[PDB]
Amino acid sequence: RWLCIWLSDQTLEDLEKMARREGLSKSEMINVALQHYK
Amino acid sequence: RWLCIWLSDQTLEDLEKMARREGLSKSEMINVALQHYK
Repeated sequence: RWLCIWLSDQTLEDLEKMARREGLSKSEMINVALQHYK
Repeated sequence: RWLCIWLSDQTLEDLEKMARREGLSKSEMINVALQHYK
């Protein structure tokens, strides 16, 4: 699904170091975040 | 910021018990996910 929400710089940037190092993409970064949150 | 990406089920939906139940919102759910993603 296509999701649009409020994630600022500190978090978009977040999805740069994580996704990269993780081999993930902006979405596969964010999907993952939800599967390992908490 | 406004960001649109590809998140399928069991995560895009997962943001219900992690957001509502947690008092969070679609964004504060997803932002948060990034802040505690492992």
